[PDB]
Amino acid sequence: RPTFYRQELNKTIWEVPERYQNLSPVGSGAYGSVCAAFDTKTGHRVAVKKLSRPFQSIIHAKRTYRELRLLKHMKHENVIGLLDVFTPARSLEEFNDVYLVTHLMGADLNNIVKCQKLTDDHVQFLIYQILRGLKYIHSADIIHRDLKPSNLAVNEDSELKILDFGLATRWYRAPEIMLNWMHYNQTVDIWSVGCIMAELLTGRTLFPGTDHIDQLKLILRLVGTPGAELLKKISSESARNYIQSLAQMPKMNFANVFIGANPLAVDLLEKMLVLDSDKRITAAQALAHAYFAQYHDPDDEPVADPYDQSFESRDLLIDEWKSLTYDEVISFVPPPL
Repeated sequence: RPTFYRQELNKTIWEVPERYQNLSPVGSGAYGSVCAAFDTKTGHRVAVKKLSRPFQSIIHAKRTYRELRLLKHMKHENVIGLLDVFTPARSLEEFNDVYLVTHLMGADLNNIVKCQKLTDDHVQFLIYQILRGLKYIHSADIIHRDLKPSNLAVNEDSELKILDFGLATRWYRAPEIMLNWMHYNQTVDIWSVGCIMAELLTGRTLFPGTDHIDQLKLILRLVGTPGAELLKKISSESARNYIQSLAQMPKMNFANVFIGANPLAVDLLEKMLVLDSDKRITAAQALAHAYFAQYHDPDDEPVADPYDQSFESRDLLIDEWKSLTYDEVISFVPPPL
């Protein structure tokens, strides 16, 4: 249906619907190159990403499909959504290029945290929105695994969206995935949320480790060494023995570490930053914590539709991966705006 027009930007052809005007490069990452544009239909500024060599191998073809499937599925106020996806190809035989369109995201959360204490009311609202987003994501059996301030967009009204899905810094990474304990669940992302919240409250990174070793030491300084209960849940003897080497450390009183902070905030942090992922608070549980009393509404914290991930275990040829992606592109329907 739409008319396409072609132009040179950077060192390649961009061929996009005429609704998108005034394209100008903003950057280019490992996966794709990104242009800002003006959408004349909706009247918004947008980001147009052209994927790089999406079907170069089976690894990359499966990656393209995986990401497109997830981006299409995610429909929630606190999670990046897909405005449009298109190809200039008029058939599968001519299919090569894939373009993703999203809202032009403003500053990330680091920009807001200029090494200063945010007000408690500000922290409440930001952390509420992250957890609300995570509840949705986790309900689709997805784990982020690399949640950090730079993966969080915030606009002028303090409205927050989670930018990536985890398809530089280890400061926010849960220890059970650092140390390869093979004892983890979705609460790996909750650890990250705890690190982010603490930083927002103090203005300082909670565990600024210089390397893997120093990271662990800093963590155990605050939360204490693992108890026998957790030791026997860790599978590998290497990880088990490595923990048994380090000397015993008491769990610290968080109220002394976060002096002056809302006592409800301290209590939530204590539930977030525990080593045993079987005892770590989940997103749904954290939303019901008294800290978020003013924001919490169970009927306005939705879960995702069931998410079919059976493709992960299939072994297909490269043309099949490309064919499946093509299907997802041409059958795309914009969200009801």
